[PDB]
Amino acid sequence: SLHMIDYKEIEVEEVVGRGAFGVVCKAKWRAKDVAIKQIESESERKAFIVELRQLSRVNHPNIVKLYGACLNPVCLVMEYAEGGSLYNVLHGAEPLPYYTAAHAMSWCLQCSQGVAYLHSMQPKALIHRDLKPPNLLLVAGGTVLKICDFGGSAAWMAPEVFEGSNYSEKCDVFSWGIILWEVITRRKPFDEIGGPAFRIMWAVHNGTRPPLIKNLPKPIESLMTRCWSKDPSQRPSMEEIVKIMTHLMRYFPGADEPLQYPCQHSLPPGEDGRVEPYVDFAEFYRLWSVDHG
Ligand SMILES: CCN1CCN(Cc2ccc(NC(=O)c3ccc(C)c(Oc4ccnc5[nH]ccc45)c3)cc2C(F)(F)F)CC1
Repeated sequence: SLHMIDYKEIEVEEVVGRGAFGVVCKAKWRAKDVAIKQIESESERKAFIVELRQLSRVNHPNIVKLYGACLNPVCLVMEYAEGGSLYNVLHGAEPLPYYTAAHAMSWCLQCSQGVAYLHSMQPKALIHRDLKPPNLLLVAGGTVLKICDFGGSAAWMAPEVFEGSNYSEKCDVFSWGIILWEVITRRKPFDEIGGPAFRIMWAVHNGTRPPLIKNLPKPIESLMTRCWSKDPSQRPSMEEIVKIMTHLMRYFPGADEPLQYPCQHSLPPGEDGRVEPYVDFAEFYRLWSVDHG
């Protein structure tokens, strides 16, 4: 499973942040870039063991990779993802990068691929339960996406979850839908509602959904809204999402192009309950017409 590491071989460089527990630092080990998560209190010891067990089973290109661990002190050593979070790319600090409809779709494809892996694990499936752009890392010039979990999430939370229902892996599907909307519009979902989280939960529980997107292709709108549905059983599985997104990528070439051009990005307030997309689908419609007569 894992490869044990001695803590003296870890050159700790800089602290990245603190999630639910522990602390994440950038570091170097045997002359490779690594991100480490180290324990801080004895209180956290069991939480690490759980996470260490989960990560030792997981091996997928679109999920963060576990190199090894030391047990004194207990510390997880990951392959360092360099490009920062998807949240940062979408909404982070000046200057923001330009990205295409192809990047958007490729990000969401890569996310469905990683979640479908987690949902398919044997003997028991892993559910993410906290899918959102701050938990989605980008690498290789912003072209490759890695799922992770640092441990408010209300804007991406399936209604059955925050209402204390016996939820399933379908909750991840709901989140994926919200993220799809988000990367396409480059807007924060339910940003106008605001206040505390329960105001968003109230809205979504009552059926509120992100506003519809102008000129959005019907095959994409159809997928997106199925994922949003109140009844979990009417949401597609991740495997179906992977399949559909894989087929759709045929009409979205260029996703291997690195993010490099800066972007002065105005957010024109979309009134009348319908917003404009950030990305441009003109090339999709053209490529689609060519194929369909
Ligand atoms: C029901 C609870 N769920 C159960 C299953 N859990 C899965 C689960 C659980 C734990 C994790 N662990 C981490 O991300 C995780 C663990 C350790 C570190 C250092 C970390 O941060 C990085 C790793 C690599 N490069 C980086 N660059 C900057 C920071 C960084 C992330 C990752 C997952 C994932 F979803 F990715 F598979 C998610 C929660």
